[PDB]
Amino acid sequence: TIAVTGSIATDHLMRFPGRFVSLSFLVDDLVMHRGGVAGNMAFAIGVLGGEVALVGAAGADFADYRDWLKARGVNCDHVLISETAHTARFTCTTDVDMAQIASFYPGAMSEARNIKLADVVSAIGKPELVIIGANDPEAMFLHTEECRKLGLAFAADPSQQLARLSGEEIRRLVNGAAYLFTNDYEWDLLLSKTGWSEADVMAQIDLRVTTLGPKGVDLVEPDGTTIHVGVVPETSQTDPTGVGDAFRAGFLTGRSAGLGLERSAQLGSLVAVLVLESTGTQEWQWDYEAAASRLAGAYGEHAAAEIVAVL
Amino acid sequence: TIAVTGSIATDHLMRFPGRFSEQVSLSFLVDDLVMHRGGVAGNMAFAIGVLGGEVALVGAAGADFADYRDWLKARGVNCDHVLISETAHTARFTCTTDVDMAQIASFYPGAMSEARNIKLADVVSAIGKPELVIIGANDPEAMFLHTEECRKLGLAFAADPSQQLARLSGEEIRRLVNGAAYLFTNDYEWDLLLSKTGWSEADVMAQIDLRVTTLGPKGVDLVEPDGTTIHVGVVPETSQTDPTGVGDAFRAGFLTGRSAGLGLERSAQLGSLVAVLVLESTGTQEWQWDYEAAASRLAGAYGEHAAAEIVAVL
Ligand SMILES: NC(=O)c1cn([C@@H]2O[C@H](CO)[C@@H](O)[C@H]2O)c2ncnc(N)c12
Ligand SMILES: NC(=O)c1cn([C@@H]2O[C@H](CO)[C@@H](O)[C@H]2O)c2ncnc(N)c12
Ligand code: NA
Ligand code: NA
Repeated sequence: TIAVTGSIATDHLMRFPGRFVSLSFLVDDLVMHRGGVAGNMAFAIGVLGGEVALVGAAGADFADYRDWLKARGVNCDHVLISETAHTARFTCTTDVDMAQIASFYPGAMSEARNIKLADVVSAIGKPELVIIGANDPEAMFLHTEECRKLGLAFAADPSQQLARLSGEEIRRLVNGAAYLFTNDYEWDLLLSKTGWSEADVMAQIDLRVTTLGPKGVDLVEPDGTTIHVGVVPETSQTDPTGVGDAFRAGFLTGRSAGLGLERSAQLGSLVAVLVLESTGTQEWQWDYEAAASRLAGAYGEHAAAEIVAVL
Repeated sequence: TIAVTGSIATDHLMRFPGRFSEQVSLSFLVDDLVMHRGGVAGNMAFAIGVLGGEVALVGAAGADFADYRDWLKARGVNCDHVLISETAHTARFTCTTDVDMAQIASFYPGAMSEARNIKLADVVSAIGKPELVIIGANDPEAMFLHTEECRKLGLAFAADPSQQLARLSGEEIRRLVNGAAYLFTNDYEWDLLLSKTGWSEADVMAQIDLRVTTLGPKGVDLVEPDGTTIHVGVVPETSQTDPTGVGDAFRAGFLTGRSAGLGLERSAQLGSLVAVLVLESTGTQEWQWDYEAAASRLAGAYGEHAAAEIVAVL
């Protein structure tokens, strides 16, 4: 079972038909969707048939979201429901170039620091992997300390909170990680803020995964072995929100089904492009045949057959 | 009766405890998020009603408007002529304000776009000819059609395009100005209006009865076509919090003063008071009217005579 920690949110997503003080953008689309990094990854892992538990804090409004997730197989037992605060809110405007200007209001997310992974362990067993996703900062640290304490394997996934964290806090999130997930800009920011070199980082983790936007993804091992996977090319780009989360979910679902690194990253790339081609982060659909087809088109029929075999 | 046309909205207002000046992929971690009644026509109707004026709100909202409607009617606002869309939701304004009161916002029109289906002749028939029609930021075609109708039916109007000025072409702007009893803008909007229209300052003043140009912390200018200029400094703030709706508040206070028979300077002084009260609250309609506090801050800024004269007509 994969335990996903991180934000649970409502995403308010708008489209500006232009290209990015007193800035006002006239937007021509406004939709509200289920969101949060842990929401998104738990949803995708559940849709692809993995065993997954969502671990984070939401508000009393979470009931409908809860049903949505449970219908896809997500265990939400260990979602903390705040007595007073509302579920976090992400407000984002995306332009023609897929550039984005956003605000994030934590709300109930800040109470995630009150969750003890020991309860989840006691309730479902030791997880195969804990994803330490963008969350209340103290929660991210405490979750990581607990994984180290209880000997749980974890993925450091501090994407959107990296800008908000100090160098020392980042360094405390990385050591011992089975995986480090970031995008290339975040990778450079992590090196800068931590002062670590590339080699210093790779000495502390089992694998670095660096997404590269349209240039795909690198999976880098501490001995320098590098797998580069190009994207599943898009046909109808619409909103980039949640593409990183989808990639991580697909990749980790593939790993949990026993696929190798390259095959797992190819599955991740497929889920990523499906989210890119949807507005909300959890609005994509899983279609076995469409999946087989686009995997084959990008990566070859053998790769596609192997991937769809484990789903 | 003052007829207020323009946007009706829900405002989603957030505070960034930083500076946008310091900043493709911008994310602001905000420490406040509140949802409030909004839209320029909503805001000006609300303020005019709170100050005791006769006012009708004329614009388009969604089926969710019922609570808002009650809110406005309890303050004296006639909402009979709000058009409720069968399908669209009330417009949504989403705004993040930084420490310096700078702002980054998105506006989703929704039902606002149906305002072009409103005919001021119906409102005239139902309440009589308005004393003044405020042509506030709205669906662009609605702004044009409302202005054409005011000219047709001989209604006195205020050109108040503010936030839509950036979205309108020069020709559309020129069509909104001619014949206006008032032109309201801020100083940046005034420069943009001259640029996009190509008009000179004199070309504009030849077509309107009065220019009102707000200047942020530098107060407001009221300029007549013969160059007569009244400068009114602000009521100085004590607790700056969110600038949303400060312009609407000033316009409401000023026009309520004019409707109560005050002169230009006294009306602008009342406007300045309502403006600072909104500056000092988060939502645009969250301010409170306190007779004594009003008298006091008017006197502090403008002198005891001005304050007594203003509070007399309220
Ligand atoms: N841009 C931000 O600051 C954030 C956006 N999200 C979520 O990240 C998801 C996309 O990965 C969206 O569904 C959002 O809810 C966040 N989650 C946690 N912390 C944050 N600072 C953000
Ligand atoms: N920034 C924008 O583009 C707009 C903001 N508002 C409203 O303007 C009010 C403040 O004057 C707020 O209550 C908003 O609902 C608007 N109303 C009409 N048109 C617009 N383009 C805007
Ligand atoms: Na998306
Ligand atoms: Na305000």
